[PDB]
Amino acid sequence: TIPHLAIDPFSLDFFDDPYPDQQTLRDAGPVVYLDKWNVYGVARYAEVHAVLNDPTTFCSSRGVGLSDFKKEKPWRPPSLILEADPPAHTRPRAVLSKVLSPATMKTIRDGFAAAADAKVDELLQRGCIDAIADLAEAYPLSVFPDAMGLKQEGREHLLPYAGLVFNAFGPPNELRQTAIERSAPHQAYVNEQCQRPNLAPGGFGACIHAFTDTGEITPDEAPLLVRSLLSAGLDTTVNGIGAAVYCLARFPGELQRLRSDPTLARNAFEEAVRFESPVQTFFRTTTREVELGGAVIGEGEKVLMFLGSANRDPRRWSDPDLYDITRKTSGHVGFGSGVHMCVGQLVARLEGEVMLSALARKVAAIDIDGPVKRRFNNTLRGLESLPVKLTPA
Ligand code: HEM
Ligand SMILES: CC(=O)Cc1ccc(C(=O)O)cc1
Ligand SMILES: [Cl-]
Repeated sequence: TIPHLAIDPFSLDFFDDPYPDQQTLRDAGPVVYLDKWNVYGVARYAEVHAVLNDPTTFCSSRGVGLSDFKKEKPWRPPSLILEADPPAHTRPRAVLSKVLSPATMKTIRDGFAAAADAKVDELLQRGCIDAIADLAEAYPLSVFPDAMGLKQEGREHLLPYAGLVFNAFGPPNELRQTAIERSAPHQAYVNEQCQRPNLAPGGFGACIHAFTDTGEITPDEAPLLVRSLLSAGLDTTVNGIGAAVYCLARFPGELQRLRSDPTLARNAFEEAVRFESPVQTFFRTTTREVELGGAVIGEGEKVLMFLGSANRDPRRWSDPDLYDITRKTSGHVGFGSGVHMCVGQLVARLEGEVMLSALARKVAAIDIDGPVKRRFNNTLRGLESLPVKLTPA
């Protein structure tokens, strides 16, 4: 009753061009079985959204990667928010929610916007730059580590650690084994920076520790919550901003609409999140026998959600393969959905908005003028190099 497919969603060929395989995954049925990894898969919007909003059946406490925490030991201590279910998830979620709250955005916006405007002006003086190294990575590195309150020493470990984190959600393929092997130096740095003495007062890290006074988290939980932000707060925005620039480079008509109305910056970034879905997939584990799309899934089964496929499902989106900065993007699952929806989504959107604002006001054209190279990761979709020429407005 359930179609069995041999597609490896974590193969380089899949990363290189996943859209044909994603349609095959959607059209095969509402629920598929991937024989390559012995997991169930859902690629349509309806089922993906349903699974995300059914946390008591499709839990996260057994890991959101392929590995089942009930069967294998996690490569690192489990995340207190991402890899937990209610009610354990609730209070740590509230702390991060308050640390990264709307009120908090008010304190960082001006600095974040200034850094974006300055970076775009700097890149315009160069002309031909790498939109990844010089923009997608440079800007987040210039604002987020400081917003966390991190020291200068050791920041070179931040992106390597993130790449490891997101590769480790995948199956035990070469990408994951290479990332976990000899990762101790990255882990030692991050875990050290998670301790209260190493976080500058006023930053996200210190603010997390400050919440230990309230009873919402204990002092020994605060380092693991800081670890969450250090795991998810940087690499995500790199591929998010990189996706937006990549879209603007490929759709000149949409860059021109953005130029004509810079207030579309925020929704231009949101559409890029839908269009590219920098976070491609996550797993859930069934806590009981459950019927999904006419298929009966047993207990303790892994279920792979194709967030990117769901964001391009023609059953839900008109012209899903078109970048449209005025699209009504509400309902896309690029940030998740339900109790686990991205708690850092205001930080991501703030970075994306202010960078696209800067481009909208300062740049007239973005032309790809060099070899484009894709960056392969079991969970993240993004580019390794994006040579572009920036024409000043
Ligand atoms: C474009 C940028 C980003 C994207 C596309 C993204 C995507 C996501 C997604 C899809 C989830 C759901 C995970 C799941 O359902 O298992 C999630 C959760 C989470 N994200 Fe984001 N994220 C981004 C940026 C950030 C930032 C900037 C931060 C922190 C500063 C962050 C921190 C977190 C945390 C802590 C969670 C766990 C939430 C929970 O389990 O309740 N992310 N993110
Ligand atoms: C896209 C994204 O943020 C996924 C993610 C979320 C939380 C954590 C964590 O360490 O708690 C790690 C990864
Ligand atoms: Cl770690």
